[PDB]
Amino acid sequence: PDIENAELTPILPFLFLGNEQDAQDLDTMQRLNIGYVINVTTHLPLYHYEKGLFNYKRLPATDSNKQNLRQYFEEAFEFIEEAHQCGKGLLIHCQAGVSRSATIVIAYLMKHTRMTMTDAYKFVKGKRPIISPNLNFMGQLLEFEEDLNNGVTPRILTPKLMGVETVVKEAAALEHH
Ligand SMILES: [Cl-]
Repeated sequence: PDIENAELTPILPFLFLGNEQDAQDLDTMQRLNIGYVINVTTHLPLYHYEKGLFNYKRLPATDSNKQNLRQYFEEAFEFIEEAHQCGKGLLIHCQAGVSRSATIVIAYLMKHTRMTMTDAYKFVKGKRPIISPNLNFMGQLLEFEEDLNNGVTPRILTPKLMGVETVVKEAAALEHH
C-alpha cells in the first residue's frame, strides 16, 4: 500500500508502465490510445480480453528470485515495436508494476537506446519512483547489458523509432542523472 496505488507511468509517448489497476482502467487505456498490452504475470487475467479491443501478450512470470525474464525480452521487444510501428500505445504491467514490468522496460530502453543499465534504471525510476526490480532480475539485466556491449545480442539502433523531440527529452533527462 502507501505510495503504491501510483498512476500509470508514461515511459515513452507510446509506452506506459503500470499495475493491475491500470490494466483494468479501460477509460484511461482508450484515452491514451492503447492498442497493446503485455501482462507479466501467470495468474492475473488479460483484463478486457473478451471485449476484443486490444492485442495481448503474456510473459508468464513470477517475481521469484529464480524466474528467468531474459527469455522474454526479445518477444516483449517485438510486441512493443509492433505497437510503435503503428501509432498504437502499449501498456505493460504486472501486479504492482514494481519489479517484473520495470525490468522489461529497463531492458527495452537498453536494447533500443544504447543507454546504460543504470541510466535506464534511473530514467524509469525518475518517472515511477516505486520501481524496484529484484536482485535476481538485476543480475539478468547486468548480464544483458554485458551481452549488448559484447554484441552477442543484436542491439537494434534503428531510427525507426523516436522523433527528435523525444530523443531530446530523453537526453536532457539523463543529463539530470
Ligand atoms: Cl510485481
